[PDB]
Amino acid sequence: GALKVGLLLPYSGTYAPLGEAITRGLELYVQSQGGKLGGRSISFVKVDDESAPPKATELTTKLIQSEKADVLIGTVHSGVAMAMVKIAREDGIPTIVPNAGADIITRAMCAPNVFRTSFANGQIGRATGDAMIKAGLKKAVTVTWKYAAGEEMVSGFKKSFTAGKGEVVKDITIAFPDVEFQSALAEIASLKPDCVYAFFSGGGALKFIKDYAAANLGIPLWGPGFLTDGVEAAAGPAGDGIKTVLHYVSDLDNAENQAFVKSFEAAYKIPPDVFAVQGWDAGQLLDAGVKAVGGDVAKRKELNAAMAAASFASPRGPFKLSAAHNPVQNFYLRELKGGKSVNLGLAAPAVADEAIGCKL
Repeated sequence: GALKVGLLLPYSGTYAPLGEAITRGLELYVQSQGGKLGGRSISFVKVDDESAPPKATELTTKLIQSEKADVLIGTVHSGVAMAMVKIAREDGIPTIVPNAGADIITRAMCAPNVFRTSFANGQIGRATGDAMIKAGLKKAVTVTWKYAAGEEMVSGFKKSFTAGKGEVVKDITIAFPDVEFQSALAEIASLKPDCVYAFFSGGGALKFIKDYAAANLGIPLWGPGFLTDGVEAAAGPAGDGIKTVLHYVSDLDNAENQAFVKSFEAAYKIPPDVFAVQGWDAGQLLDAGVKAVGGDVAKRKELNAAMAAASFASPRGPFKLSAAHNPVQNFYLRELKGGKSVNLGLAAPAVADEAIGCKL
């Protein structure tokens, strides 16, 4: 029969476009392989997590127990993902996290069956802060949503910004997923920083970019690249000049990216963003696992071990995992210019997240 791949993703709410992009990346990859992974037909069982941590346990249990998924792929929101991984790590089902950056997933919750194709929150925050110090910035205000991902990406940023002798004069938070930003912008003006570090993503990021530009602050905006990915065209001139750090830029010139961008644009009529890349690579990682067991997914231990050792070309570059199963990959400095992010050069080379707490 078909291999049942459970997809726990946001198909509604604020992160619906990210769930859509990840699903597109994964489906496009399966199509690129003639509709199979490791010889097996694929059936996607798509469960909407609503980016709602209170539902995460029950939805994960539905996928593992009631739907009898063979593989679990999810999710976007770090709070949902940490609850999902808490169950999945005890069950043993092969599990791939295609976005959620929660630090714990490849730290204390690391497990032989849990893999990530995206990033860790603290690591990307650190890379962004270090790029800002290298740029000569000294006095930051941070603004983000009040949940794990925002807290962790701000924490990483603050560590590298303050190690570089910068000062963070205020951390402003907004309830998730509220998009009333004007009072935060007035506070930012009053604090007179030399930069702002922001984490938002999806339509909330678009609104933030628009509102920030309309405030006429004369202060440069920075963030992890989630702040701009997927919203570049709609942001228009308000986006121009925003600086970000991310593990993907659409202009990367390698063969895998060129073919992927062409295939994705032909299918969906927009460029792929980082979320689509992360879904595509979840497909490549699963393919590696299923091929190594000749399609026999009953061989879970062997399938998971093969994924741990996998390496393949990603649209990013060479893909490989650390011992804790997080990607080891470049982070690029980018600027939004002309309705797309362009590569300004390498911000961080490919180094393994410290993985403190990951035992075995």
